[PDB]
Amino acid sequence: SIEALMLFGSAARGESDKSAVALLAVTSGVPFSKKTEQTELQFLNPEELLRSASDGDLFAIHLAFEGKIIFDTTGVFTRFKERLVIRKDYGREIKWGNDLAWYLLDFGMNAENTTLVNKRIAWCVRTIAIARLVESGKIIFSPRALAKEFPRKHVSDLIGLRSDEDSQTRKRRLAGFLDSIDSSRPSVSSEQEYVSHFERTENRVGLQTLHGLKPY
Amino acid sequence: SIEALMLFGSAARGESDNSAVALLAVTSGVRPFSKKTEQTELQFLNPEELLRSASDGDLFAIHLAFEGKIIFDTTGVFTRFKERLVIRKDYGREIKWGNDLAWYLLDFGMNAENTTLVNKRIAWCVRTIAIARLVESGKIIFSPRALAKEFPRKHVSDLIGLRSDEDSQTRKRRLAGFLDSIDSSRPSVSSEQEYVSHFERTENRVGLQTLHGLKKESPY
Amino acid sequence: GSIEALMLFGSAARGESDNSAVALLAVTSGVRPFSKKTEQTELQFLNPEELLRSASDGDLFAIHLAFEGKIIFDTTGVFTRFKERLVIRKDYGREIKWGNDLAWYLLDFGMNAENTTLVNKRIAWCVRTIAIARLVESGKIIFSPRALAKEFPRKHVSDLIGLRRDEDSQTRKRRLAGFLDSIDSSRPSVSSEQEYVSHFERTENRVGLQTLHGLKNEESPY
Amino acid sequence: SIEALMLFGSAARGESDKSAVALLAVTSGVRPFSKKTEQTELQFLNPEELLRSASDGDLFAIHLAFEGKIIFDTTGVFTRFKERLVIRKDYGREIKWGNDLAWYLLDFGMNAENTTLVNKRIAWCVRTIAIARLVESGKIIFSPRALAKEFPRKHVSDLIGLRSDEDSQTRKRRLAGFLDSIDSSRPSVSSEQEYVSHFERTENRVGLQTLHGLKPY
Repeated sequence: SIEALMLFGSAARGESDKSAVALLAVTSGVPFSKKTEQTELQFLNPEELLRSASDGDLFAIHLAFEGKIIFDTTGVFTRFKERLVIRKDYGREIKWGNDLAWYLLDFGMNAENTTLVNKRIAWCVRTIAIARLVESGKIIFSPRALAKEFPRKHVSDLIGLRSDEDSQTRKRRLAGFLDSIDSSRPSVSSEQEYVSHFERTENRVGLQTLHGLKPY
Repeated sequence: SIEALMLFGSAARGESDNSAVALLAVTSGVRPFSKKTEQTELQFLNPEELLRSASDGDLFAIHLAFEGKIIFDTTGVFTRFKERLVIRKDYGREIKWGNDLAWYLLDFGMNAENTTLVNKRIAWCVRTIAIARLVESGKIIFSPRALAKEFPRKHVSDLIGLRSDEDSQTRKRRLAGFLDSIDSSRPSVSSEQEYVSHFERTENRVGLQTLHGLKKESPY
Repeated sequence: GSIEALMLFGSAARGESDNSAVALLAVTSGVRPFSKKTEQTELQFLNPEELLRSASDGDLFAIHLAFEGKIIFDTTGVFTRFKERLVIRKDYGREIKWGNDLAWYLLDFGMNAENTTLVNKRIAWCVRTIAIARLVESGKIIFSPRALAKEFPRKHVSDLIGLRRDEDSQTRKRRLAGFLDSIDSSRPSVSSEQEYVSHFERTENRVGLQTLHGLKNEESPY
Repeated sequence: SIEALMLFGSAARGESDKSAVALLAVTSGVRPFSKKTEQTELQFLNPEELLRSASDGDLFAIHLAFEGKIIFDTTGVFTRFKERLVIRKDYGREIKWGNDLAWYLLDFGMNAENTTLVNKRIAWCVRTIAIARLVESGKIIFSPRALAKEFPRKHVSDLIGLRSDEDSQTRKRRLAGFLDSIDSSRPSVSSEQEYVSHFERTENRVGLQTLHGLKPY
C-alpha cells in the first residue's frame, strides 16, 4: 500500500556532494522516516501531503518543482499539485528561521552536538533565502543557486558549501549573516525566554532544536 | 545537437483524451520550429529562448517547470531554466490578450466558415484567462479538466472543448455568458478594422493571426 | 562511499502491486552487501564490483535487473558497465538443482515446521527459481509470478508460488510432491537433516543452507 | 492514439555524438511508418508488430527490452512485449543479411554519390554482424563503443563511425579487410539485378532498401 514514490532533494537535481538520497513514499494510514548514512526514506499519507500543498509549505513547493515521480498508482501527486497554493507572504517562515538563528548564535555555538548546531544553522539560512526568493517569484532550492540568488554575507559557508572551524569563527560568520539581512534578535535574553517566544510564535523547529540540544 | 528532451502537455499529466503527445527538444543554435503528426508534436527551442520564457514568466514555462517530465538532459539546461523562472504577480497582459480576442470572436467569428479554428481559438482565450488567473492566485493548474473546476466560471467546460457540435447561436451565447461571468469589457472597438489596429497597438499576435486566419497556440 | 546509482526493481518495477514490497537497489562503493527493510520497502546495497560480478556470472537476479529494472539515477555509468558485462548462460542447471534440492528438504522436514509462512515462502522461491531458470534457458526473460505460471505451466505452480490462498499441511505436501513429479525431479542422495546440510554445503546451495538453519545476506524477492 | 512511448538508441544509453534521438510510439491500427528530422527519429508501430518482433527475437526487440526507457505505457503493451521475447540461439539469418549487404556495398555501392548514406549502411552491416555474434554468446551489446571492444575484428571501430572523411578507396580497403577477417564469402552474384533477386530470395529487407536508395539503435 505504498501508492506513490518520488525522488526529491539533491539527487532529484542531480547533485552529489555533502548529499543524501531522499525518497518520499505516499502510503495510507501512516509520517515517519528511516535513514542510513546516505539514504532517507520519508513516509506521508495523502492527507498530510495535500495539506502541505494547501499550506504552501516550502517543502511542498520543492516536491512540485523538482520532485521526480518514480510511480504513482492513485494519482495522488496530481491531486497534490492541484492543491498547491504558493503564498505571497512567507514572513512567518522567515521569522521562524531568523529567531532560531539568534537562539543558536546566543546559546548554541559551544554546544556538544556541533553537527546538529551546524545543520540547524544551515536550515535557518536556507529557509530565509528560499522563502525570500519565493516571495520575489523565484523557486530556488539548490544550495549552490541559493548563494548566488540570495547574496548575503557567508551564505555559502553557512549552508555547508564551503566546514570544520572553531566556535569563535562559526559564531562570527553567523553574526555577519544576521547583520547582512538587517536581522534583530527577538525581545528575549535567556534560554527560557526563547522557549516562551518559540511557543507564542509557534516555532516548531525552534522548539525541536532547543530541546534537541538538551535539507532537500 | 539535442541537449535535452522533456515530455510536456497532456501526456506529461497522464491524460489520454484531443490527446496530442508533446515533446520539447532543446537544441543549440536552431530556430524555434515543430514537427507534428496526427498524435505527436515535437517542438524545438534553443537554450536562450527557453531561458527567456522562464525569465519572462510565460505560462508555458511555468507548465514545463511544474509538470514537464525530463527524459534526458546532458547539459543541465533544465536546471538553468528552472533557476531563471520568475513567476509574476500580474498576468494582466496575457489576460487582456485572451479577453480581447474573445470579444473579437464573439463579434465576428461565430458565423465564420472555419468553425474548427474559431472553436480552437475560443478555447485558447478561455484557457489563457483561466490559467493566468489561477497563477495570479498562486496555483499551478493547466489540465483543461482542472481549469473548469478551479476556475468555475460560466460555460468554461463547454468552451475549452470538454464536449462539441452546438450551432452558431448556442456557441455565441455561451461565449457571451463566460465574458459576462468574468466581468469582461469589450475593448473600445466596433468594426473588424478597429480590432486589427487595436490588436496591433496592444501587440496581440494571436489576435492578429486569428483574424488573418479566418479570411479567404496548441493546448499543453 | 557515496550512492552512485539507484534502481527500482522487483514487482514495483513491473507495475505489480501486492503482498509485495517496493524494492530499490543502491550502488555504493566500499560497503559489503546489506539490506534495510520496512513492511513495504526493501533497500539493497551493493558495491560496483559485486554488481558487475553478478552480470558476468549471469545470475538470474542480474538478468532481472537488466531487463526489468528502472534506473532512477546513475552518476557514474555503473549500470551501463553492468549491462555490458552480462553473459546470459545457456545452462542454468546449477540454479535449477538448488531449487530442486531445497524443495525436497522442505518436503521431507519442513511441512510440519511451526514457521509455516517461511516454509511456504521458500517453497515459492524453489518453484520460481526452477521456472525462471528453465525459461531463461529457452531464451525468455520472465520473472513476474503471474507470467511464470502461464509460461511454465507445471503441476500446481500457480498455487505453489502464492497465486491463491491457506489449506492444511497434507494438501501443501501433496501439491509440492506433485510439482516435483511433474518436472521429473529426483531427491538428492541424502536422508537425514544433517545429510541435507552437508549436501547443501558441497553444492554451495546458499539459500538451502539459509533456509534449513532458519527453520531451527538472505535471498530477496524480485 | 498513442498508447505507449519509449526512448531507445544512443539517447537511451546516455550517448551523445552524431546518432539521433530515437523514440518509439505504439499506436493501434496503423502500419509502420517513421518521421525524421536531422536529429530525431519518431518510429510508429502497432502492438501486434511490436509483439511479433519479440517473438521473432529481432535484435531491435532485444535492444528495446534491454536498454529502452519507457516514457509512458497506458496499456501494459511493453510488459506483454517483454513476455513475448524469445532470444534466439542462432542469428545466422541476420549475420548473413549483414554480410551480403556488405559485399553489395563493397562491390557496387562504394561509388554511389550519397557517401553519407553508404557509410551509414556499412556501419549497419558491421554493427548487425557484431551484435548478432555477441547475442549468440549470451552478451547483449548495442553500444558502438562496446561493440568495437567485444568484437575486435579488422577495422570495426573505423567502420561503425568511431574515427571520418576518408576517400572511397580507403573506406573500401577497410571494408574488404573486415570481411576477409571474418572469413565472409561473396554471394554468387555478379550484377546489381542479381543482387536484387538475391536480396529478395533471402528476404534481406534492409539490403533491398539500401540498393534501391543507392542505385539506427
